[PDB]
Amino acid sequence: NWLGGLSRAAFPKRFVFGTVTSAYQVEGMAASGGRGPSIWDAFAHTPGNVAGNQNGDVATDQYHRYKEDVNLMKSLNFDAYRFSISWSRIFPDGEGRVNQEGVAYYNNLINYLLQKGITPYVNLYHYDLPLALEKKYGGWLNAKMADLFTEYADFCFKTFGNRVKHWFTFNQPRIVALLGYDQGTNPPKRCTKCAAGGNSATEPYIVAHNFLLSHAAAVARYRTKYQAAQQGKVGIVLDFNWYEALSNSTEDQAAAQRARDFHIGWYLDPLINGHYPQIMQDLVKDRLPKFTPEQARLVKGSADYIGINQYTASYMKGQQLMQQTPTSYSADWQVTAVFAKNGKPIGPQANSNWLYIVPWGMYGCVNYIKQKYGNPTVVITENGMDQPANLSRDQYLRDTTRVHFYRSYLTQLKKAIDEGANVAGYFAWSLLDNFEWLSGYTSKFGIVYVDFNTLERHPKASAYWFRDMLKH
Ligand SMILES: OC[C@H]1O[C@@H](O[C@H]2[C@H](O)[C@@H](O)[C@H](O[C@H]3[C@H](O)[C@@H](O)[C@H](O[C@H]4[C@H](O)[C@@H](O)[C@H](O)O[C@@H]4CO)O[C@@H]3CO)O[C@@H]2CO)[C@H](O)[C@@H](O)[C@@H]1O
Ligand SMILES: [Zn+2]
Repeated sequence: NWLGGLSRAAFPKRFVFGTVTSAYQVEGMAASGGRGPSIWDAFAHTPGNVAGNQNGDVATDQYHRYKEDVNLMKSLNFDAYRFSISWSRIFPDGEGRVNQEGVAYYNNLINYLLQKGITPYVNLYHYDLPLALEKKYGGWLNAKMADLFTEYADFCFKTFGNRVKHWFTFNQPRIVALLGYDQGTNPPKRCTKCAAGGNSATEPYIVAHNFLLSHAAAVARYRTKYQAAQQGKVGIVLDFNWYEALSNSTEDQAAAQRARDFHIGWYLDPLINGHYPQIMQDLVKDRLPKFTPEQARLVKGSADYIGINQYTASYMKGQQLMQQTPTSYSADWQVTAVFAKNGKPIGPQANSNWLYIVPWGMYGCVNYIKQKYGNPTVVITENGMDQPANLSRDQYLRDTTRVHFYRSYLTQLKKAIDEGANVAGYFAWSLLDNFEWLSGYTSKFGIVYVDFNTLERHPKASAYWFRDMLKH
């Protein structure tokens, strides 16, 4: 049938199903309600940076419409909602003065979610560093971010933690490091060539290191001050796309494993084992920061669960590892991504050029984490696909490809869980069509259609698929 034998009975007892948004992508009221600017506000308001010079000033206006959106997610039989708190909406300058109107918004949101029986899963950070912190401290280049983030996290735990029991610190630090500091295509637009300055060979590693230290510090604060009373959990969200060896050659198998290590091992080896992957230590050498023993012990075991954002897969082709002059994090891997095997593409692309529809990548990623890292508790924190711009409403609603996407990816996830993977939940990116970073409003990831002229919500076929699949 159209569910393909999927239902709540097909997953573990108490398995959590949710949808996901992030603050800047959906909230709107970017310069209102006392919110201070983030690095994304400054970036998106610069001509040329975003498709059509668009920005998140209004976005989906969830700020005003949150009760409509919560009613909708409940009507679709979800158990949970992953959203993020905008740091600069709480602390307009990133430190010091609290914006009480901002606090009130998140209180109202959290309270309504709970009233409607939806569990809040709350991200502290989703790319939206307060602009004041970027200017004053140099953002994630500065080790002082650990202190600054911890104080912000402390406030959130104190203010919301009696109700919020499921936290995440960061979202995809790999992408911040890569796009913000290697390629320089996301704020702060740093890179070797870039006008803002930077160094693609060193800064991504500094930034990743500071994310890990900041995460660890915030979790240490949670555990020592709040956890006894609040009895919640704190994790982190990491992107992981699957890498499959192009052939069974030694070089190609090594390349696939090297890619896994530079992609997910970069964060998981510190979080699980207390060190960076050996291959990164060997290849990146002096450009890879060293944890002190005390720091490594703070970082190891500091995630109660691992959020994995899983979208896609590629093949990897290898070659002889060679001595080379350092140029970038990306070039450090010494691999070649390949998107076809035996003359056939790995999968068709969704609207985003990077997003190949490869359901077996979900199995690959989950099974790999199970086998490599001692089967830690995993939550699939994002999974989804996008439609292009300029379709009619009815074309958006008839999202047959997305229905197929979810049925196939969830079937592969089920396969991994049935084989013993410790997966505790699954969250669809996204509840709503939203502001998709560089793509602005030209990329539509929602299971619910948003008319960006009127702001009206209309559930797509995929929303009704979930409703049918998830009926209690
Ligand atoms: O976009 C939807 C949603 O997803 C979350 O973030 C997305 C980013 O928006 C997107 O830019 C990012 O793109 C990745 C892509 O997934 C990777 O497959 C690719 O990986 C490279 C690797 O870096 C290379 O070194 C290697 O050689 O090749 C591989 C494969 O080509 O890199 C690109 C970036 O350049 O994907 C993210 C998810 O993975 C956000 O959380 C959410 O807010 C977004 O709305
Ligand atoms: Zn409004």
